[PDB]
Amino acid sequence: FSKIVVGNETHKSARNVLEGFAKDIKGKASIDAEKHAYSHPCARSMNKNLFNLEGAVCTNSKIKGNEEKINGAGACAPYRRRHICDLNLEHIDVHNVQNIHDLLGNVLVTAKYEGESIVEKHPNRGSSEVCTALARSFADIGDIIRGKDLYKLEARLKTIFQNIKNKNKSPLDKLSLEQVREYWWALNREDVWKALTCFADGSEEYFIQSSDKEHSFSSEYCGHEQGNVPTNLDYVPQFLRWFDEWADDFCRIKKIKLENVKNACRDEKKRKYCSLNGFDCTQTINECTGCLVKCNPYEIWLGNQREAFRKQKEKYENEIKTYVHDTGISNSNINNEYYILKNNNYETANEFIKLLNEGRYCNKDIDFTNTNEKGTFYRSDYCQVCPDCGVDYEPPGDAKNTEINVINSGDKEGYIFEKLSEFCTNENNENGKNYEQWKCYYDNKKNNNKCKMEINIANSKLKNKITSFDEFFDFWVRKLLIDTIKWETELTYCINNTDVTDCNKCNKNCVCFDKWVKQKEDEWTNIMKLFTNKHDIPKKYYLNINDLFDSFFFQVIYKFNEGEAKWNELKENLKKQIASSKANNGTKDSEAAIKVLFNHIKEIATICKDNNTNEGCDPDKVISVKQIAQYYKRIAHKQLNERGSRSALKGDASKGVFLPPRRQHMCTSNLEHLAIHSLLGDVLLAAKEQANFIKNKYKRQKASNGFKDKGTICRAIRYSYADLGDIIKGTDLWEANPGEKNTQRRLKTVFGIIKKNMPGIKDNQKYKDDEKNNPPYKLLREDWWEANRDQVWQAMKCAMKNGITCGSSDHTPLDDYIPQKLRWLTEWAEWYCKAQSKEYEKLKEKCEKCKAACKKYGKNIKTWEDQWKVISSKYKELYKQAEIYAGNGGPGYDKPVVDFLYNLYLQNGGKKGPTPSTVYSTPEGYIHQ
Repeated sequence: FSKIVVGNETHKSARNVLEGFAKDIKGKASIDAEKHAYSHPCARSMNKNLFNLEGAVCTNSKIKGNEEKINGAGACAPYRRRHICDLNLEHIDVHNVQNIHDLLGNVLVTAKYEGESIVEKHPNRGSSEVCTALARSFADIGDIIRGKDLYKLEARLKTIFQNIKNKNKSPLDKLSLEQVREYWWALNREDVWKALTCFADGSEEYFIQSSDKEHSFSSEYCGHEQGNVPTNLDYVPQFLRWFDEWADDFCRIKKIKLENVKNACRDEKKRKYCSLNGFDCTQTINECTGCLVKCNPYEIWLGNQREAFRKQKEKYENEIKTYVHDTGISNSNINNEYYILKNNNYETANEFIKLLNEGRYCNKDIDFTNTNEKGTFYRSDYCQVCPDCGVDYEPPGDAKNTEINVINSGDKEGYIFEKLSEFCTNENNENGKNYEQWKCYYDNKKNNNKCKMEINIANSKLKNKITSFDEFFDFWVRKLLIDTIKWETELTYCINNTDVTDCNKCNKNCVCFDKWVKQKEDEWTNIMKLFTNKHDIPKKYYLNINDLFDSFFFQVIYKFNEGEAKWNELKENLKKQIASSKANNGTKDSEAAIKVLFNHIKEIATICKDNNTNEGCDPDKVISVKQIAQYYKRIAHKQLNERGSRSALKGDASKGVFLPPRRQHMCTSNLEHLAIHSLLGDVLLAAKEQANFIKNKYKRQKASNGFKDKGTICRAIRYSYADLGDIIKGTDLWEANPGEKNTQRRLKTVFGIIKKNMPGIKDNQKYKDDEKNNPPYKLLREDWWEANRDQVWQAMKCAMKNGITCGSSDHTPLDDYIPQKLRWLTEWAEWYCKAQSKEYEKLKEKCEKCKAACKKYGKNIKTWEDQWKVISSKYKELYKQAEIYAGNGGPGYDKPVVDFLYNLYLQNGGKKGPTPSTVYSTPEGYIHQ
């Protein structure tokens, strides 16, 4: 080795300035810590190298210190952080670690293995890059140890340090726990460093760019044999270091991906001049698919990095306010060992970014302050549509001459929602910029098939466009595949449990998506109207293009390994159908592949909307019971994706305590009237019948004279739906009833049958608890419901479509997630209010005779109030149980009710304790909003 590589021609060198500034705090830390001088892991990433071309992780569930707020507080973790050989740290027990040397044993061992992993995986040497990575790792090791790591072990480590602190009070009795941890680290930095650098070439030296003229180098093997740690990064706040490491990954990856794109799109040799969408421009009038295959994930990757960058930039400013202005409390329960850089004028994110720009890999066409058009974020000049030049029709009589409505998403930038705009905003702008109206003169006897634009709303500056129908079709399909990926990819954020606060942005995005899906289904139908007269599409317009769909999209499925198993299921379903075509050139294969793609995208739109309902959006402040229900639903969704498969459990019916008065009249006779399919059939039947029963109960009470309150009927339908789901799940309150018992008897019978007969679930260890569940088959039934609950709701609203509508025209109520005891308390309170109102008016309508009526009134009201007192008492006890668990961190730190109330409590002001009374601390908590 002993070579000179990895560029780095210029200075500024943010790593080195931050590494240097830290020397003064290091010196301080060294002295005060001395005052107290007295006192396989890689298996998880064994096959992962450090330089894989992946973006940063901006996930709130993994990274601490990212406010659930919209558009800010980012601290996106680097690839390396995610792959640290820390399984041996996870296995640290409080019981086992007693001594300061026990901590060192575990840390030093981890450092030796981490060291080997980092150096062995690097195709480098001849540069400081390998030891730079070790220094970055060293600092994260210290952050983990010290409890300052943004990325249950932390609690164990704190417990261990508390035990050390408590066992050896002197001299540590003068210290906070944080000081004890910091000093332990400071005292042993050298041993940890030496362990980390054990695996190194002699030619490797840790290097600091103190200035463009002053160059400081460590001893042979990056200081392994040196009397000091050559690096001060551990002191550098993790947020700052992550921002710097992030820039190196961005710099490096962008350059690699960009070179791959350039080869894919343009080459003077052989006159290759490809467009963004996979077309050969200025060609003679196949190969350019490769341009599309690489531009698509490239643009997406840059968009994700753009967001990561911007969110971190905002966090920088927030950190500055916290420690630079330092007003009032200013988040005092933290130890950053002083911002310091305030006096080096790094109060402005832009000053910091200029410093950061000269990282290892951007140090030479990247400018991180260039937020203008065509900045580092903008996609290659090559990833654009060629404007009809590189280096311009007549109806066959009455032969299927039809005009199709076309929504053209266009090509501009990422963020499909904003791109669509108008379309997403409303139906009023369907005749807007993205609307195209095409008249396709398509014959099945002649090949003189052309499509013309009737109107241009985005093409108004262009000559009227006329194109061949087969190309038209190709374009339409090509865009559907591209748009599919972009919608699905961008909405991945919304699908995967977006905490509890970002409702308005996803609600708007999910609704646009579904409108878009319906629009595409209609476009598909309108295209098929030209061919369904025969159901034999001439080969020119049949497959040939849809066939080549696997030329792209499939070639990107493995790249976008974000959907994991779900994308594997899609690929398999489409693969089977396309394989049919490959084996047989013609056979209704095209239509089938498109139907598969639509069923997939429709399912996502349903899932998206259902996890972002209108009732879950915001109207200490009061948080609605519906917002917590949305939370539990998001959990159920995630659990199903991990446990089983929606495709495995979703059926198709075309193929197969004081009890509320509504429940007292619920139908269990649907059973008296593809095991999952047979079950779905029986359920949908019950759903429609009960909805019809309720309508009739209140049809007789629809005289529009004191009967104008639509809420009675809406609520009855929603409560019935929720109770039905609980029956299906098999988790209810109503026992000792033959109707209910027979229902549960058959329900446990069918699910056992489902487990044994149906595929996939036939043999999953995940589900091999049903025979020992309480109730039996609880797990499978809950997942079945999660998979089939929308179909059930749809049946009920269909039954009621010609009656009084119930809230929103779309989405499904979250009421099946709200625990039944809480649903019944709410219902009874409303029932009592109505019952009491009726007695009141009779009394007022009714001198001695009114006094007698008053006594009768009081008896009826009292009866209802006493029943209420009993249930409200139970509420209070379950609420207190939630406080009891919360005071110890929560459950494991009516129980589902308790679990529900626990999360509601915390959202409304309670705190996860190792008297914050709020709105839901009382049974009356639903009254004053």
